Amino acid sequence: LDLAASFSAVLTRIQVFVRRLLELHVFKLVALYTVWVALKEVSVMNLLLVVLWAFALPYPRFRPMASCLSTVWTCIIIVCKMLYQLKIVNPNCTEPFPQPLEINQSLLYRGPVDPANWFGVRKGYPNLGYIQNHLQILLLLVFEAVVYRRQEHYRRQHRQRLDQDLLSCLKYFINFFFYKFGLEICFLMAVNVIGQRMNFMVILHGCWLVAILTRRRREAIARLWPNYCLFLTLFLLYQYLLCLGMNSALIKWLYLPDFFRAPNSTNLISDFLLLLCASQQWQVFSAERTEEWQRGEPNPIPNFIHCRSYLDMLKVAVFRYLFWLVLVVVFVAGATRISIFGLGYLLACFYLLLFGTTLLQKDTRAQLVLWDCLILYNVTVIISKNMLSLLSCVFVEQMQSNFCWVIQLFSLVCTVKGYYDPKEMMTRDRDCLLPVEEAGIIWDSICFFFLLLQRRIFLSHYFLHVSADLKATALQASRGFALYNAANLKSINFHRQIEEKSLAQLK
Ligand SMILES: CCCCCCCCCCCCCCCCCC(=O)OC[C@H](COP(=O)(O)OC[C@H](N)C(=O)O)OC(=O)CCCCCCCCCCCCCCCCC
Ligand SMILES: CCCCCCCCCCCCCCCCC[C@@H](O)O[C@H](CO[C@H](O)CCCCCCCCCCCCCCC)COP(=O)(O)OCC[N+](C)(C)C
Repeated sequence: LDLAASFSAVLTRIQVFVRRLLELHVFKLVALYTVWVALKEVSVMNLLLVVLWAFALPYPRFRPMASCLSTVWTCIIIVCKMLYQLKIVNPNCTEPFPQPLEINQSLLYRGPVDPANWFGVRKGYPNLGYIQNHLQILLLLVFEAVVYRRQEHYRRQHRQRLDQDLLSCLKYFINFFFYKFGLEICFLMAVNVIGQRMNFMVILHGCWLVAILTRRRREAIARLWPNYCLFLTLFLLYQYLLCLGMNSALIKWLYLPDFFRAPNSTNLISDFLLLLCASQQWQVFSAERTEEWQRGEPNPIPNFIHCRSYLDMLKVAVFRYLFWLVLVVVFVAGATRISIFGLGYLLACFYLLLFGTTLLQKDTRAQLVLWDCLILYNVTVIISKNMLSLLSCVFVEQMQSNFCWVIQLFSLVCTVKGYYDPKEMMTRDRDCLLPVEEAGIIWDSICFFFLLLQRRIFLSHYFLHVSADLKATALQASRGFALYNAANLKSINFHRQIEEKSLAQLK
């Protein structure tokens, strides 16, 4: 029974660790699922719930009452939906003759609505699965309460060690992965929403992201973070209100409310994720975890290169052999997407490949200057692609069959589903050969991720010791040459002796 006892002990340890996982994620799941349902089913009640949650995430003091109100509102919604499911209600559609004009199925005119249009209409056909979503939300809230109660019961009843082993470093990252990486993660979330939407709203996001980048010292970020969080929550609320209540495609492009085409609300969830990260990062950014906190001698562990441990080998791989991987990724991103923006990628890759050694020899100042130049170019191309996404709506009307070179040059094509689709235009041959697989964003984003990671490496002391090693190698090269000459001389003497002996034997 010793094996059974060991399994029971492992299960108890896993359960003890869990409560900790539930504290960070339980909150993330409750904020995320309600917003997902609210965007899935637009409603006035959903709008109120979303607004309350949106305010709750950036500010902690509003969390208690918001959590209290969540279950009340969800119970109210469930009860009122079951009440209106009895269909005891028993309830102008004037089509235009010839300002917005359309011919296909709409919602104002071409369909009968039992309320007016400005409020979401709820009717339960199945009457069982049509109210399941709110029930699931209530169940999740109950689970969260149960978790808190269990924690209360366990309250009443019942880093410097990183470098020794790889498992210790793994534990440290699991504990504080977000502590030192939150800023980069929220930057990546911003580019994620920008790539996903390709609307006018994400143009606003990108302009604000460049404003964040240009103040690259972290104290300016400290000054400007609360304003960004307030802007983000107000913007999300505004977008939800706009969703609830001239070519058709162009109208779609700008985020606006049209009965015939309604801007997708599923995409918004991605924007919400960005706010969550920013809000979470902000509390950490403010908190610093100061209650934990977990050139003579600023480098306690200079000797990664020697490699006495497994973690040392992984460390040297990260701090020494990742710059060239960055260069390879830059080249791949430039070459795979044949638009004229990867030509800049190719040129940058060539120059960096040629001068990487002397760049590493340089002090951090010029290195970060050039690296910031590269990152700025990358974000510029991503913003330019999102801006030229406007040439996806007023595209068929003009660009096709005229100014074809323009489209081939900048690789104009739509990648979002909120338009017609790729791989259909080629059916008609308008003598333009639309590049369908060409335009994309994932490679630019991944290059952005690698650039930020390398920039972080440059700031770290570890690179500084590696640079010292590079200086030493640059000094040695001449001695290496002389040793090579000595080896060649020894070999040639050996061969001469063997040949002479053979000739003597022949004689
Ligand atoms: C099926 C699909 C699978 C897909 C898998 C994908 C896997 C992706 C993995 C991505 C890993 C990315 C690792 C990034 C590590 C960044 C390290 C880094 O930036 O360190 C730098 C920082 C420096 O400290 P600071 O507090 O900033 O210093 C104060 C500052 N300088 C000041 O003056 O104010 O912080 C530090 O110095 C901390 C140093 C930590 C060293 C940790 C080394 C980790 C090595 C990881 C190796 C991974 C190997 C994986 C092998 C897999 C094989 C199958
Ligand atoms: C290598 C940069 C890659 C990203 C940007 C360009 C990508 C394509 C072209 C790549 C050419 C690389 C070879 C040219 C390198 C010149 C040397 C480089 O180090 O210049 C440094 C920095 O020069 C700049 O990086 C010039 C970069 C040229 C391209 C800038 C592109 C920026 C984004 C917008 C592009 C818009 C194109 C047009 C759109 C309509 C200056 O060195 P240093 O004297 O030690 O530092 C001075 C710091 N000061 C100024 C504060 C005193």
